[PDB]
Amino acid sequence: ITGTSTVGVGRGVLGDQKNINTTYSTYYYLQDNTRGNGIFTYDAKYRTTLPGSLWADADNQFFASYDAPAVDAHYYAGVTYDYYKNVHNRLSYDGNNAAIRSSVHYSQGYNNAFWNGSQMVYGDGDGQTFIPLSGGIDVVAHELTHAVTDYTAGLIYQNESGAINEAISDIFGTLVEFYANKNPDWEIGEDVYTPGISGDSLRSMSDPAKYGDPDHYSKRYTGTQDNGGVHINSGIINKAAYLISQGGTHYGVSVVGIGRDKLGKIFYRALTQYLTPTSNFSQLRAAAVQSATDLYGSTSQEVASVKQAFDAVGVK
Ligand SMILES: CC(C)[C@H](Cc1cn(Cc2ccc(C(=O)O)cc2)nn1)C(=O)N[C@@H](CCCCN)C(=O)O
Ligand SMILES: [Ca+2]
Ligand SMILES: [Ca+2]
Ligand SMILES: [Ca+2]
Ligand SMILES: [Ca+2]
Ligand SMILES: [Zn+2]
Repeated sequence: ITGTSTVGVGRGVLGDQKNINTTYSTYYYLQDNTRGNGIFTYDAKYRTTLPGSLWADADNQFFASYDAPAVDAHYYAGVTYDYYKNVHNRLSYDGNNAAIRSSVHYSQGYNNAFWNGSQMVYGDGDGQTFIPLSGGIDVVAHELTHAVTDYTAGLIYQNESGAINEAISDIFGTLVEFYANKNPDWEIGEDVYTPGISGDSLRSMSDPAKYGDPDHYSKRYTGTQDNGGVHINSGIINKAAYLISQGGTHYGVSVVGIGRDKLGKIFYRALTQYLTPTSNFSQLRAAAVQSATDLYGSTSQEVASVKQAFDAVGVK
């Protein structure tokens, strides 16, 4: 909508207060004009038609409980925008400042979130399994990273390329969480999963096995569920990425960690310059090696740590 840029205030899902960029034109809309061609958050109103109505509020204060998922969806899209711009020099998900749109209050008691090819969608959770999923910055960045991948490598959402697609989203979801630096970890979705159970999550990058995900190529799922297990076999890549950053010994294979930022530079480059829609695991290894090479030199620790990590998860 056409109107004047302003700043609203409200509370997110976890009860935290934050300012949000809005647009005024009779009502205050969740439209952020300070980032690229804009960040727009919508109300799906418990239904599934998308995107719904551009979020509208009479007084620019968003402290209702109904407001919280939109507050966080909107704010964390902005944070994720900032990560990609400041850290990888990338403008929005298409690299050309595409408008970022999100809808919240999708369906009823919907325990999930997703990128539908054109926008982010967030359920409110059933309240026991999940709380509104936009309360999770790793979730928000996971979903926007799916748009990044779709505009770059275009990894097909099936089998090994689909597992890579997933890992990429968990990896930058996590790097963005660290970036915001609020209770960061290598777990996914912990902030909005099972409010009544502390310490769990949907997936663990540091120890995928925690939730039954493989942490080695010899443990890969080869059935047809989950698109050929894209959320399952992603643990093999998540584990490699964790090792590259943090280091460790895994099934007897030692990795020297090079830290999060270099992990991020290497995988961003692999994603945007080498990976293709049908890249498999072994191809990912060669892309990451070439990326590390480009960035740090063939003889680097960096290159050597990337090899160690993939050796440790059995990917040659
Ligand atoms: C953290 C978050 C990003 C997420 C987690 C997620 C949510 N669900 C549903 C779900 C529902 C109930 C339980 C339970 O323990 O009772 C667990 C999981 N399964 N996985 C997830 O990974 N969602 C998918 C959804 C889009 C997938 C496209 N097919 C994705 O973004 O890849
Ligand atoms: Ca209000
Ligand atoms: Ca966290
Ligand atoms: Ca996390
Ligand atoms: Ca929990
Ligand atoms: Zn995903």
